[PDB]
Amino acid sequence: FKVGPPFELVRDYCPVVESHTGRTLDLRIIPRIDRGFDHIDEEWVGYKRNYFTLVSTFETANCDLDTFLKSSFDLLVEDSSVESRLRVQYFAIKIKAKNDDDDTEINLVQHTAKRDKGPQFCPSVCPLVPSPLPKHQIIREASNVRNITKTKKYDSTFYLHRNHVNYEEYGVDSLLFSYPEDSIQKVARYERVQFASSISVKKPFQQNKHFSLHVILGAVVDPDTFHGENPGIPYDELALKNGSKGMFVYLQEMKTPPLIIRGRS
Repeated sequence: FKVGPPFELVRDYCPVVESHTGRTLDLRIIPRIDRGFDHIDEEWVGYKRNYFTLVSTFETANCDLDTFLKSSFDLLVEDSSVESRLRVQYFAIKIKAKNDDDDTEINLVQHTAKRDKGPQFCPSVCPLVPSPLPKHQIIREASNVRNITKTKKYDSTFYLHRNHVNYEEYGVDSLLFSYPEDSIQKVARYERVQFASSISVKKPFQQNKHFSLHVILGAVVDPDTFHGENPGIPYDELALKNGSKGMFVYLQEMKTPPLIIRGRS
């Protein structure tokens, strides 16, 4: 959006249809970097100690939340005129940073709030239900105030409480039940993020290199629900609720233009 670098589609990995009907579910990642990068002299510039904020949601233009939660979805995988269907357990977002020049990925590390004691931690894959991306100033409020997204005014904006949904209207095969927890986020929020240079390399490292932030929308599928372990599509491992090996299969991916980290040495 106006704020932060723009995002472009990298690739759509595979269709996702509603199970009962076979109809295509429209998917669109809605990302925005609300702090950390701005343009100066034709360049998107960030700085070492100015940790950035990246947020994202995803939307289903052709399906409301209610319906979305009551339906079932499969990934359409095709290999040699042979189409298979993998059942979706839930949807989630993952972020990654890359060396825009040589595909090599660079680590992303988050820092806990200033007043909040706590060591740095790795960004998480975030289970999400369809939602519009709140505007910059709302995201800002969230980032600067503890538990504000949990107040009555913002709760419905940032969460879907499964334990508050009227079950009886849902089928036993509804997507809502296959999600990891009752508290499901509507917005994937990664605040106070920094690019972490490899510990194998010395300083400086980020200087003069172009980086790119990637936002990945995926569907976690259970290898036990199909024959074999190969979905036939790019994916990352992700333990399921019962610690069973699950599979974050890629659906859509987006990235920012080249990003530069500036400072002094």
